[PDB]
Amino acid sequence: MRKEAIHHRSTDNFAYAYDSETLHLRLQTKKNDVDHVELLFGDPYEWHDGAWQFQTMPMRKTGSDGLFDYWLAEVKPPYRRLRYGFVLRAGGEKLVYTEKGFYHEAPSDDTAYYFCFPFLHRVDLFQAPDWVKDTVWYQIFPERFANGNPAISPKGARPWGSEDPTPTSFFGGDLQGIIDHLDYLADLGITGIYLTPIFRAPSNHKYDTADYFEIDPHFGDKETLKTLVKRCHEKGIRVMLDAVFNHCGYEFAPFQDVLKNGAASRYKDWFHIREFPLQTEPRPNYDTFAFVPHMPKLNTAHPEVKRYLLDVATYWIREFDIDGWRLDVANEIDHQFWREFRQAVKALKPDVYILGLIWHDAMPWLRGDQFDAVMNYPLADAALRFFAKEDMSASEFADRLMHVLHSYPKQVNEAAFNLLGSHDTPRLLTVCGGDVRKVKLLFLFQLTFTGSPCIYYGDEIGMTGGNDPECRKCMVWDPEKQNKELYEHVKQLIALRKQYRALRRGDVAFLTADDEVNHLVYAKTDGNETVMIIINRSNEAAEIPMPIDARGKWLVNLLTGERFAAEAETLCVSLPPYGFVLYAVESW
Amino acid sequence: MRKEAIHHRSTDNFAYAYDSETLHLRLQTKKNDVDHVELLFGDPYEWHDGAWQFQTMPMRKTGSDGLFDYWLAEVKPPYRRLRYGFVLRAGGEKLVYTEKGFYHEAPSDDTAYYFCFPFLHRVDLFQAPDWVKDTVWYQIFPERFANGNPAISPKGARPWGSEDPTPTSFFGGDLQGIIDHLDYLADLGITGIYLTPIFRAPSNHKYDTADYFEIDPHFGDKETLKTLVKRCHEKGIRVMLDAVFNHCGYEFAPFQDVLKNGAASRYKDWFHIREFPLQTEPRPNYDTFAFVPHMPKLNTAHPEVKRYLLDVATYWIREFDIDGWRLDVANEIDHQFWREFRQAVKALKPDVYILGLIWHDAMPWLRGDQFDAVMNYPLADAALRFFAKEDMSASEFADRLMHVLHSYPKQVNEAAFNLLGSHDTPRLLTVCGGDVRKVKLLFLFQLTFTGSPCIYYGDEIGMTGGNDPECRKCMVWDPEKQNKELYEHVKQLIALRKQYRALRRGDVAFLTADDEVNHLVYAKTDGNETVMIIINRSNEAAEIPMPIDARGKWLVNLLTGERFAAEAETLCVSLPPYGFVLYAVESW
Ligand SMILES: OC[C@H]1O[C@@H]2O[C@H]3[C@H](O)[C@@H](O)[C@@H](O[C@H]4[C@H](O)[C@@H](O)[C@@H](O[C@H]5[C@H](O)[C@@H](O)[C@@H](O[C@H]6[C@H](O)[C@@H](O)[C@@H](O[C@H]7[C@H](O)[C@@H](O)[C@@H](O[C@H]8[C@H](O)[C@@H](O)[C@@H](O[C@H]1[C@H](O)[C@H]2O)O[C@@H]8CO)O[C@@H]7CO)O[C@@H]6CO)O[C@@H]5CO)O[C@@H]4CO)O[C@@H]3CO
Ligand SMILES: OC[C@H]1O[C@@H]2O[C@H]3[C@H](O)[C@@H](O)[C@@H](O[C@H]4[C@H](O)[C@@H](O)[C@@H](O[C@H]5[C@H](O)[C@@H](O)[C@@H](O[C@H]6[C@H](O)[C@@H](O)[C@@H](O[C@H]7[C@H](O)[C@@H](O)[C@@H](O[C@H]8[C@H](O)[C@@H](O)[C@@H](O[C@H]1[C@H](O)[C@H]2O)O[C@@H]8CO)O[C@@H]7CO)O[C@@H]6CO)O[C@@H]5CO)O[C@@H]4CO)O[C@@H]3CO
Repeated sequence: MRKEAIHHRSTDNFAYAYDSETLHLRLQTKKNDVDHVELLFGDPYEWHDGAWQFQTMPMRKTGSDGLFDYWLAEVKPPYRRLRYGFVLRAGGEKLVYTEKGFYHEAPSDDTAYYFCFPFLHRVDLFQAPDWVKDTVWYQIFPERFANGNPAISPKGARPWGSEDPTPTSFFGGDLQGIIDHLDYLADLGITGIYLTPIFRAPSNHKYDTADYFEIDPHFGDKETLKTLVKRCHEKGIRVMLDAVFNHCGYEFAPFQDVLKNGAASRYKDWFHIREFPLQTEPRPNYDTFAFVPHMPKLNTAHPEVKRYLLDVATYWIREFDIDGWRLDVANEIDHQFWREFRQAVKALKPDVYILGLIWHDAMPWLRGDQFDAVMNYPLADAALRFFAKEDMSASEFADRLMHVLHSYPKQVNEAAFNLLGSHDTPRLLTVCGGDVRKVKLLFLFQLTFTGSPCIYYGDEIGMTGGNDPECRKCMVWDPEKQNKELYEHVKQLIALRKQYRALRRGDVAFLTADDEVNHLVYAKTDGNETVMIIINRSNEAAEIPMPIDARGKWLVNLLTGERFAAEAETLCVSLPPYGFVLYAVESW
Repeated sequence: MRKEAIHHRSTDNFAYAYDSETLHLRLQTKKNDVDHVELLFGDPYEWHDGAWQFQTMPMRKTGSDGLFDYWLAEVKPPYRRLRYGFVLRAGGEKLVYTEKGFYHEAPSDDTAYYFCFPFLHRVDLFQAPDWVKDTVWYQIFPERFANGNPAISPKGARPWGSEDPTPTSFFGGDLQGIIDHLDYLADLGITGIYLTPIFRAPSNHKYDTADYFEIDPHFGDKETLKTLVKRCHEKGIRVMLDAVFNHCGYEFAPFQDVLKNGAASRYKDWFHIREFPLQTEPRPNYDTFAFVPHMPKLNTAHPEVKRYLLDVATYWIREFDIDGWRLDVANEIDHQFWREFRQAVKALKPDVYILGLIWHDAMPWLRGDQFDAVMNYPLADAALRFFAKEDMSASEFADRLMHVLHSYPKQVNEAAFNLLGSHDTPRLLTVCGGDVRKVKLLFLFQLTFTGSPCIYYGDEIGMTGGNDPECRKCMVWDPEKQNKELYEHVKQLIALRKQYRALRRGDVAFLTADDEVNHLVYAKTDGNETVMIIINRSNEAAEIPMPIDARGKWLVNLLTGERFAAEAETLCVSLPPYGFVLYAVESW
């Protein structure tokens, strides 16, 4: 029984509080290295006969990547506090893993041997807005969406052409447009929209922001905005704006003032500047986004900058009653700042969803003191890799997913922002090579996977385009020109997720086979509710055997409707090329 | 090459900023499973040819416990950002470890694959006061040290037998006393006293706290303290106090109130009470320390308490200028409180040492937003295990030591509070079975290890006594009944640590052999200063071999002065049973 692979710490994804009463303890072991494993536990002060009184329940296997197996244990400390150790019987061997080491028998003279989860506090608890767990997001890069009132800038008219429209010049979008095609959304079934930056700024993309307190005229005015939110909410649609706090635009008052005066400027400390005769020759002598001079890094550490932002952050939550902030390049800001940020925001509107943009691992932020969630990129990479480019197998895929899933605490996932693409990556279609078939499978997986899914304005009606700035083509409002089949597909799937909690709140369970390198089958569960998903990611007709739960009564096809009685041990499911099917199991 | 054992995550002890411009990256791998390992790094936005421009430097093995070896990479990231990966070689096998997985060749099409340490913000940087690293702590339990002005309570005056007195009832210790024996301390060499709780409370010990704003009379008064404090500083001695916040006393005003009113009392929320007919029958129906009725837990979540306690914390820092708070049962309070706590305090007096009392793994609190350090109880467990009880071998010791050490970020250990005993643990001497020899070995080890050591009043003159309240015998001031040899021993060892930088803030390195069970040989290094310690943990004269570095010119005995030319491969050192020797290796 290899020990180099047995691991647990009482922190982050291994030990945490799920709710204000239940603790979650995850243990890591090698793949099939250990048969069973029990959670040995008890309240830290429950002593008797000079020996620590303790009881022991058993942990279940909740999945495994390509190396480890993961064990979960759900427990409620009688007296809000607990000490704990692990007991793993693998074959004839029997170990007891403790913070102090491995012992052939459970020490009982002292608690010191065991890991400890002090007090389960409700305040330290991690709780993200319960609603995002049920919404379906739709991102709409304002500029290229719909032209309502022509309070637009002077240049190019809708659809430059069939291919390649878009260099780095405007088409004239605007908030009004969104308000107008607001019926479209409500029909597609979405419940939340996320607008990319919209504050007074020089580009078609509002990231090189100029004034955070003013909405870009080319988009609208306070009136226009509060109306968009009114209509939205009115229909049950939430709104999340884009918070660009890591850096500011070149036209930002204070930064401009820094050149007007140099070392003199009353705003030097608002940025990070080394050399003062600001020269951008080889490259900026001050910290800028990547190396983009026209985008200097703010100084979230400075006292003022902090209050400038903090006010902004709250300004819109109070002035327009928005529903959340997409924090841009969030990972490049001091956690302290985010701590104050969350406090300011959450003190005004608890329900404000605080989504951050972090590409890599985000444990450091999702401790419950900073972000509500983060863009689940590691997931996207996988989905595309599997369905689009067909690089990894179904198991490799299943593995990569199990792995990420287990690197955060349970609830951290339930609020994750799962997207497949955005305004920075190649349109979902083109990445599939125009094989809509694939695109539908991507939507399926994503719309039938717990988290908080988001759709990029063009993808549902089959919009094609390469990388930036191609993914940003003007939304197609020509009935004839948009793929209604893809649209109906997403529509029904969205409404499907809408009435099958399992699909949006349950846990995944891959019944993977290291043999069916192209057959992927997983099931979502929530109490009684169980939905089975089968996918033949093959270019040939396949026959995939599906495990029918013994306890099943009925078996319904969420697509076809046909509802037949389950009966055999298994159900060989026949599917066409790149085909799929959703089955809802029963109980009686 | 076992992958189940390799591990790293960008966070905690694995990836942290050491200082303003330095990052430490640790890699975990199986013991001896890997020959070499190179840190593959580079800036996130550094590009050319569409290929990410990254470079490589090699990591050094910083030691290993029982199951893993450990690697450290000290990198100075320019522009402060970094995306990085590891490259571990072996018997021809060459693997590339990235957050995204294992590859036989470092990917270069996109940084997404690599681990990431975003920005190296200064404000999030962990910085515990600096002096604590350069001090040795003497801890005194007020009620049993020295008796000055007898404003003492009415009870037994001084001892009876050599170990008889002490049941759970007074003797007359008081602050004046501490003052009247400074010379003793000043002479011993200690430079910081940490004294048990001294606030109005009806108990020989003062955790039963009844008023956090008044010095229990029996010890003295406001004026007395200002003196102790005024004088200590004068002598170069710092003062730390015991903050008892996890719970209050039974005679605590606010709790008293709640006793006669219950559902009424303005203070109903100040604590934790389920059923309101407040009863201490089979056991409290309200949250209390362990199950100690007269010690109810506080609500550090409640707005008033928080303001109350935060003021207490600040009070004794303004009015008496103390240098450090000892936070008792700290692990049972919600981190948020410890964050506000740290701010209030540090804001008033940066040098305030905020030491928490956490037994188990204290990572969650050592992120830099809460405690400055914690009681190194894991290392105390090892020491005793090895020297006194003599269970584990020199290897098992050297391992546990490497394990606890590698589980925190370097600068966290530097400020760790290294104690060997308290008023809760049995006296070394008795734990050594009365073998003063072992004892001196403990002191030797303790005063040779990096951290901030703390001697327990009495242990220097070799007092005796087992568990509570044995370890609380009145202090022996009779020159006749106090081991002058031990005192004089600890004294020159302290004076040694004070003059050999390596001994106090350097790195440890065990050269112990696996077949060795009684010979402990280790070196403390810091720059060109190198101190070698040889310990014969055997009741029998021994000959231990000690390697000498090539460059070594001299080799000086620290407690003999004897100095001799290096010139040799090894130096067989002969020691008497339970012997020890400190060598300073001068080298041109
Ligand atoms: O304010 C409370 C307390 O806080 C501090 O104590 C901390 C200490 O600094 C840490 O080192 C640590 O201790 C852990 C301990 O070392 C472990 O061994 C384990 O302890 C278990 C015991 O081994 C086990 O035997 C049993 O304990 C039973 C006792 O044996 C039994 O006698 C009785 O307990 C009575 C005490 O013995 C008695 O002294 C008295 O306690 C009061 C103290 O005398 C007084 O100084 C003060 O305590 C401080 C302490 O000084 C700080 O250093 O308040 C005490 C409260 O009255 O009365 C007790 C009456 O019940 O019953 C116990 C079973 O309940 O069980 C323990 C289980 O914990 O784990 C320890 C936890 O880490 O942590 C402590 C804070 O917990
Ligand atoms: O003004 C600059 C920029 O502003 C806007 O950009 C913002 C963007 O819209 C936001 O979404 C966010 O960006 C975050 C993004 O959401 C995350 O997904 C992520 O990005 C990672 C990349 O996805 C990943 O591929 C890798 O990227 C590396 C590339 O692979 C590598 O080829 C190279 O990049 C070069 C580009 O390929 C090249 O085209 C060129 O890029 C320029 C754009 O074409 C140009 O339009 C403009 O960008 C605007 C953008 O359009 C606005 O919407 O300037 C770009 C720079 O010249 O040059 C690149 C070399 O610099 O290098 C990258 C890595 O350096 O890793 C990344 C990081 O994980 O994180 C994004 C935040 O980092 O914020 C931006 C900025 O506000």
